[PDB]
Amino acid sequence: TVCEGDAIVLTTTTNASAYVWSGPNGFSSNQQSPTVINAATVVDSGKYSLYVIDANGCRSEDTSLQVVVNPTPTTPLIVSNNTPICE
Amino acid sequence: TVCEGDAIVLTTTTNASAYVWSGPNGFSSNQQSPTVINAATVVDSGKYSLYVIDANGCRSEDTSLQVVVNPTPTTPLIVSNNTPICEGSNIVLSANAGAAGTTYEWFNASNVSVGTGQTLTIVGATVADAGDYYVITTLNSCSSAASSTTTAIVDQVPSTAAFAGNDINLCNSF
Repeated sequence: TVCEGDAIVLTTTTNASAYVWSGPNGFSSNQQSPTVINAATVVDSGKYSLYVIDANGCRSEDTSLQVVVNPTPTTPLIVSNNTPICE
Repeated sequence: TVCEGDAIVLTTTTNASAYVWSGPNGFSSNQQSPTVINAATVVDSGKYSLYVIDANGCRSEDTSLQVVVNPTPTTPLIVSNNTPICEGSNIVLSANAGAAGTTYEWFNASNVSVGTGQTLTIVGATVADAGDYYVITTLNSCSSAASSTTTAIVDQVPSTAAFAGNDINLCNSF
């Protein structure tokens, strides 16, 4: 779970002959450590998945990670300004 | 259905050996979750389709999604500016007519609503009603950029009384 504008990092720790990653915004990678989304936005929310190809070419089961990106609040306005006052 | 400038997200939920997506602006993808159109425009309107290739290479039937992008209204103009008024008078500002169905909302200098319609009337206006006004044009849940800012002028009745000097009395002079 990250705030909008922060980075989304999805990497794995196991060894593989190949990795296969897939996600919500067309995210795709084949490396132990995929390119990081440096300034994530709300479209990056969702389910990401990864399965590992071993040394002899076999494909283990699908696992997953859920990513949540919290939207930036809007810029506030100061509306009331009871400013012209005496000490 | 989205407003122009918003994002179009077309993803599926089923598993596949491959996906095939196609759409109106040359849109194409083979992933469960295609790259999102982050700021869609009117050319993105239309019929999008997707069919799924299974594990053994067979192709299921075509299904579809209709996407509608509502255009941004034009930036409104303030045309009439009955602004040079004395306190107690009404301020009358009026926006140019837009597309049929256009909703007009007026905003104060402080960015708060002051009323709706092509013509904004502030009745019994006072000095606090003087200053910046702008117009927002709304259509089909889309809103355009604010109009050029105009200003109301509310004059105060001054406290100074008229006063002439004393009488002039002349001998043989015009």
